[PDB]
Amino acid sequence: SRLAVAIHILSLISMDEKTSSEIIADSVNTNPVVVRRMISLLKKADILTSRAGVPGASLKKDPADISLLEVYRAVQKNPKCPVGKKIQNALDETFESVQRAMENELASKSLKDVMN
Amino acid sequence: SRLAVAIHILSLISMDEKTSSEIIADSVNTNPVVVRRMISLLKKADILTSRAGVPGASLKKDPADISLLEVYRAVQKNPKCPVGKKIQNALDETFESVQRAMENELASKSLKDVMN
Repeated sequence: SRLAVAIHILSLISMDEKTSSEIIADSVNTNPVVVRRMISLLKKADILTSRAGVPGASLKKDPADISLLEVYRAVQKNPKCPVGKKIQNALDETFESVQRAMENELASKSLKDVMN
Repeated sequence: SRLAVAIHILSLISMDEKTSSEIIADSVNTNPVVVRRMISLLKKADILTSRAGVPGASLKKDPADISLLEVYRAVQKNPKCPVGKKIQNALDETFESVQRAMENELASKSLKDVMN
């Protein structure tokens, strides 16, 4: 999951130590292209602000105001018979109920919530 | 997801028409190895009983007594720094909260619930 990697990244950025992306990948023990990518997305989602002429970036807001769900989206990625299709629709909506559930927890926790 | 495929399969079996696995794959428009596999698992999970000398199989219980979660399980499949690991643990448990959530909806619906 990219969520986890996005979380480690954000955690370290929490400390706000002008930590470069490289160091983060090292510290996170992950490829630094992934890290930079994750970081462009997070910024694209305005979760992270950057201040060129300064390595890395930093939280646009406070960790207590950053939901995991909020993080998720930012890094978020037969049959033919008529009967089959029908059922398909049933299925389709259920997966939306479970989906909303998944999504509802992620909105319950905060970045701060994990950092402890 | 194998859950969906497992659901289509169970739905048709609902009708209990001595439907062979082949026909099911046809009807479901999926490979018949997958179907048979899914069907061995479902039986292994005693969701489906079989009566050799009869194509296909059938529900061991009533559709209203078959939770999707119940179906799910049957077909259910760095860092080095000390800080990283810590966070890992935080993450680990959260994913268990979301997980339980996912799992809690699947237990709310029934096979019958989708068949309508």
